[PDB]
Amino acid sequence: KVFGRCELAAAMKRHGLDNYRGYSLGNWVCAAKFESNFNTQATNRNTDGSTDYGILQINSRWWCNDGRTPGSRNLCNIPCSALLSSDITASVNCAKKIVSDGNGMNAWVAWRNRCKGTDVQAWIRGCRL
Ligand SMILES: [Cl-]
Ligand SMILES: [Cl-]
Ligand SMILES: [Cl-]
Ligand SMILES: [Cl-]
Ligand code: NA
Ligand SMILES: [Pt+2]
Repeated sequence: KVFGRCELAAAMKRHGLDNYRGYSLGNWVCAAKFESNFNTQATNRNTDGSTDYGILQINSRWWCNDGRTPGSRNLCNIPCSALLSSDITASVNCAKKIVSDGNGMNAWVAWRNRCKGTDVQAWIRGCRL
């Protein structure tokens, strides 16, 4: 599923991401934009052989099991394929764990490079939330 910008903000709100660990909804929308372009099916291989999965590009190196990332952890206790569902619950639950782990949203390289410090409110501008 390819979300619309306000559709995704509403889904993230509904699953309690809005202001989670102090990050406004627009941070999370912006991160999704630049990670996945709002596409729940997005997958990208990393140079280290890990893969990033879903709307938030959660990495098999630490967070989900894909059975092909040697030496990796599965700290969200889920198959990476659960992170590609049209329903964002699993991605949200896992993102909550990631963002709680000490480095906040900087874990998302696209957030750090393209969202951090910008007018992230623009991302939920005009949305009926
Ligand atoms: Cl915001
Ligand atoms: Cl593995
Ligand atoms: Cl959803
Ligand atoms: Cl923080
Ligand atoms: Na893994
Ligand atoms: Pt939820």
